[PDB]
Amino acid sequence: ATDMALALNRYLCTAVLPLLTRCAPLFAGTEHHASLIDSLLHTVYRLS
Repeated sequence: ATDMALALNRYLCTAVLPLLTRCAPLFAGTEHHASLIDSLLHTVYRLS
């Protein structure tokens, strides 16, 4: 309920997620940071 959380969500969904959607094809090979990309997916699904 904090407006800090609201502003953070606004920033993420305005800048970061569109940026990662436009740079999605570069996500082809991540076998060397598989743990990192798994953490990304887990955090994104938690936000969802």
